[PDB]
Amino acid sequence: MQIFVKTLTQVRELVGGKTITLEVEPSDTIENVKAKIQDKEGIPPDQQRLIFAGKQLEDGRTLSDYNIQKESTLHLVLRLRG
Repeated sequence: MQIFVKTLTQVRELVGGKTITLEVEPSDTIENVKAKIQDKEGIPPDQQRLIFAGKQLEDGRTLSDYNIQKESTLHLVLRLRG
């Protein structure tokens, strides 16, 4: 099962960038997914937030809990911890 991850349109419109493809499973947690993004892009999961269908995803839940299926697109955004 592959899913797509990209930044917001307005971010891409200004600075560009690519859509990342992740090899995932239905039972993968959101923290699993952020780690795969970390492995790919080096971005710390603590500063990552994922969005599907407008709503924020929480770490303990699985992809199947949010009905994220094959070829779904998630949006990735920054969250600074301070």
